[PDB]
Amino acid sequence: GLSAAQRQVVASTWKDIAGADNGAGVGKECLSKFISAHPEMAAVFGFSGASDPGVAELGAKVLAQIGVAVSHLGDEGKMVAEMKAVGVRHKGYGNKHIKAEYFEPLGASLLSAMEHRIGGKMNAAAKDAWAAAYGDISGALISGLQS
Ligand code: HEM
Ligand SMILES: [C-]#N
Repeated sequence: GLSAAQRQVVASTWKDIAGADNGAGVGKECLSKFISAHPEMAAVFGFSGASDPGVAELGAKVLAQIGVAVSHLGDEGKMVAEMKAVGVRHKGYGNKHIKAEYFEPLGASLLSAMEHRIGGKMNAAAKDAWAAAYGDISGALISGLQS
Protein backbone atom coordinates (compact mmCIF):
# COMPACT_ATOMS: atom_id res chain seq x y z
CA GLY A 1 0.00 0.00 0.00
CA LEU A 2 2.75 2.40 1.05
CA SER A 3 6.39 2.36 -0.04
CA ALA A 4 9.07 1.85 2.65
CA ALA A 5 9.94 5.55 2.32
CA GLN A 6 6.29 6.57 2.87
CA ARG A 7 5.89 4.25 5.92
CA GLN A 8 9.07 5.69 7.41
CA VAL A 9 7.79 9.29 6.91
CA VAL A 10 4.41 8.38 8.49
CA ALA A 11 6.08 6.61 11.44
CA SER A 12 8.51 9.49 12.02
CA THR A 13 5.98 12.36 11.94
CA TRP A 14 3.46 10.31 14.00
CA LYS A 15 5.70 10.90 17.07
CA ASP A 16 5.21 14.66 16.58
CA ILE A 17 1.48 14.32 15.72
CA ALA A 18 0.84 12.17 18.82
CA GLY A 19 2.52 14.80 21.01
CA ALA A 20 1.84 14.27 24.69
CA ASP A 21 -1.85 13.26 24.34
CA ASN A 22 -1.73 10.43 21.79
CA GLY A 23 -3.11 12.79 19.15
CA ALA A 24 -6.27 13.70 21.14
CA GLY A 25 -6.06 17.43 20.30
CA VAL A 26 -5.58 16.67 16.57
CA GLY A 27 -8.72 14.50 16.72
CA LYS A 28 -10.83 17.23 18.31
CA GLU A 29 -9.74 19.80 15.70
CA CYS A 30 -10.26 17.30 12.83
CA LEU A 31 -13.88 16.48 13.70
CA SER A 32 -14.73 20.06 14.86
CA LYS A 33 -13.65 21.59 11.58
CA PHE A 34 -15.22 18.75 9.54
CA ILE A 35 -18.67 19.24 11.08
CA SER A 36 -18.47 23.10 10.93
CA ALA A 37 -17.67 22.87 7.22
CA HIS A 38 -20.25 20.16 6.55
CA PRO A 39 -23.12 20.86 9.00
CA GLU A 40 -25.25 18.03 7.58
CA MET A 41 -22.61 15.56 8.92
CA ALA A 42 -23.58 16.24 12.57
CA ALA A 43 -26.69 14.06 12.10
CA VAL A 44 -24.59 11.22 10.61
CA PHE A 45 -22.45 11.13 13.79
CA GLY A 46 -25.38 11.75 16.15
CA PHE A 47 -23.90 15.06 17.45
CA SER A 48 -25.74 18.33 18.12
CA GLY A 49 -23.06 20.28 16.26
CA ALA A 50 -19.34 21.03 16.22
CA SER A 51 -19.26 21.94 19.92
CA ASP A 52 -20.90 18.71 21.18
CA PRO A 53 -18.71 17.09 23.99
CA GLY A 54 -18.83 13.89 21.90
CA VAL A 55 -16.64 15.51 19.19
CA ALA A 56 -13.62 15.69 21.52
CA GLU A 57 -14.31 12.19 22.87
CA LEU A 58 -14.61 10.56 19.47
CA GLY A 59 -11.71 12.61 17.99
CA ALA A 60 -9.39 11.07 20.60
CA LYS A 61 -10.58 7.50 19.77
CA VAL A 62 -10.02 8.07 16.02
CA LEU A 63 -6.47 9.32 16.51
CA ALA A 64 -5.65 6.55 19.03
CA GLN A 65 -6.79 4.00 16.40
CA ILE A 66 -4.63 5.64 13.70
CA GLY A 67 -1.72 5.30 16.18
CA VAL A 68 -2.40 1.54 16.29
CA ALA A 69 -2.62 1.43 12.46
CA VAL A 70 0.76 3.26 12.25
CA SER A 71 2.36 0.61 14.52
CA HIS A 72 1.16 -2.16 12.12
CA LEU A 73 2.01 -0.41 8.84
CA GLY A 74 4.87 -2.82 8.01
CA ASP A 75 2.40 -5.73 8.01
CA GLU A 76 -0.33 -4.72 5.58
CA GLY A 77 -2.63 -7.69 6.19
CA LYS A 78 -2.52 -7.03 9.96
CA MET A 79 -3.33 -3.32 9.54
CA VAL A 80 -6.17 -4.09 7.08
CA ALA A 81 -7.67 -6.81 9.32
CA GLU A 82 -7.84 -4.45 12.32
CA MET A 83 -9.37 -1.55 10.38
CA LYS A 84 -11.81 -3.91 8.65
CA ALA A 85 -13.03 -4.91 12.16
CA VAL A 86 -13.43 -1.21 13.08
CA GLY A 87 -15.41 -0.89 9.80
CA VAL A 88 -17.80 -3.74 10.67
CA ARG A 89 -18.58 -1.94 13.96
CA HIS A 90 -19.48 1.24 12.00
CA LYS A 91 -22.51 -0.56 10.46
CA GLY A 92 -24.26 0.10 13.81
CA TYR A 93 -22.89 3.64 14.49
CA GLY A 94 -24.45 7.14 14.24
CA ASN A 95 -27.45 7.35 11.89
CA LYS A 96 -26.35 3.85 10.66
CA HIS A 97 -26.04 5.13 7.11
CA ILE A 98 -22.34 6.00 7.00
CA LYS A 99 -21.38 6.27 3.34
CA ALA A 100 -18.04 5.77 1.61
CA GLU A 101 -18.34 9.32 0.16
CA TYR A 102 -17.93 10.85 3.61
CA PHE A 103 -14.37 9.62 4.18
CA GLU A 104 -12.61 11.75 1.56
CA PRO A 105 -13.54 15.22 3.12
CA LEU A 106 -12.72 13.77 6.58
CA GLY A 107 -9.20 12.98 5.29
CA ALA A 108 -8.71 16.61 4.24
CA SER A 109 -9.71 17.85 7.76
CA LEU A 110 -7.34 15.30 9.35
CA LEU A 111 -4.26 16.39 7.36
CA SER A 112 -5.07 20.05 8.06
CA ALA A 113 -5.32 19.37 11.84
CA MET A 114 -1.99 17.45 11.73
CA GLU A 115 -0.34 20.41 9.96
CA HIS A 116 -1.81 22.82 12.52
CA ARG A 117 -0.03 20.81 15.24
CA ILE A 118 3.39 20.05 13.70
CA GLY A 119 3.77 23.07 11.33
CA GLY A 120 6.71 22.90 8.93
CA LYS A 121 7.27 19.18 9.69
CA MET A 122 4.08 18.52 7.72
CA ASN A 123 5.89 19.21 4.46
CA ALA A 124 5.07 17.99 0.89
CA ALA A 125 6.55 14.49 1.43
CA ALA A 126 4.75 14.18 4.80
CA LYS A 127 1.43 15.25 3.21
CA ASP A 128 1.79 12.76 0.32
CA ALA A 129 2.67 9.86 2.65
CA TRP A 130 -0.20 10.65 5.04
CA ALA A 131 -2.65 11.02 2.12
CA ALA A 132 -1.53 7.54 1.01
CA ALA A 133 -1.74 6.12 4.56
CA TYR A 134 -5.20 7.67 5.13
CA GLY A 135 -6.35 6.19 1.78
CA ASP A 136 -5.41 2.66 2.96
CA ILE A 137 -6.61 3.01 6.58
CA SER A 138 -10.02 4.43 5.59
CA GLY A 139 -10.15 2.08 2.54
CA ALA A 140 -9.83 -0.92 4.89
CA LEU A 141 -12.50 0.52 7.26
CA ILE A 142 -14.87 1.09 4.29
CA SER A 143 -14.38 -2.54 3.16
CA GLY A 144 -15.47 -3.68 6.66
CA LEU A 145 -18.42 -1.25 6.54
CA GLN A 146 -19.53 -2.69 3.18
CA SER A 147 -18.81 -6.37 3.94
C1 HEM B 1 -17.09 10.27 8.25
C2 HEM B 1 -16.94 8.88 8.66
C3 HEM B 1 -17.15 8.40 9.95
C4 HEM B 1 -18.28 8.44 10.70
C5 HEM B 1 -19.62 9.09 10.37
C6 HEM B 1 -17.98 7.75 11.92
C7 HEM B 1 -18.87 7.64 12.97
C8 HEM B 1 -18.58 7.09 14.20
C9 HEM B 1 -19.49 7.10 15.32
C10 HEM B 1 -20.90 7.69 15.33
C11 HEM B 1 -18.85 6.51 16.35
C12 HEM B 1 -19.32 6.45 17.79
C13 HEM B 1 -19.70 5.05 18.22
C14 HEM B 1 -20.29 4.95 19.61
O1 HEM B 1 -21.32 5.58 19.88
O2 HEM B 1 -19.74 4.20 20.42
C15 HEM B 1 -17.55 6.11 15.84
C16 HEM B 1 -16.60 5.43 16.57
C17 HEM B 1 -15.31 5.15 16.15
N1 HEM B 1 -14.80 5.52 14.93
FE1 HEM B 1 -15.74 6.40 13.45
N2 HEM B 1 -16.67 7.31 11.96
C18 HEM B 1 -16.16 7.70 10.75
C19 HEM B 1 -14.83 7.53 10.38
C20 HEM B 1 -13.84 6.96 11.15
C21 HEM B 1 -12.45 6.82 10.73
C22 HEM B 1 -11.83 7.33 9.44
C23 HEM B 1 -11.80 6.16 11.71
C24 HEM B 1 -10.48 5.73 11.62
C25 HEM B 1 -9.53 5.68 12.70
C26 HEM B 1 -12.81 5.93 12.77
C27 HEM B 1 -12.58 5.29 13.97
C28 HEM B 1 -13.49 5.11 14.98
C29 HEM B 1 -13.18 4.50 16.25
C30 HEM B 1 -11.82 3.95 16.67
C31 HEM B 1 -14.32 4.53 16.98
C32 HEM B 1 -14.52 4.05 18.40
C33 HEM B 1 -15.32 2.75 18.51
C34 HEM B 1 -14.71 1.58 17.75
O3 HEM B 1 -13.56 1.24 18.00
O4 HEM B 1 -15.37 1.03 16.89
N3 HEM B 1 -14.05 6.44 12.41
N4 HEM B 1 -17.37 6.52 14.54
C1 LIG C 1 -15.21 8.12 13.93
N1 LIG C 1 -15.38 9.00 14.66
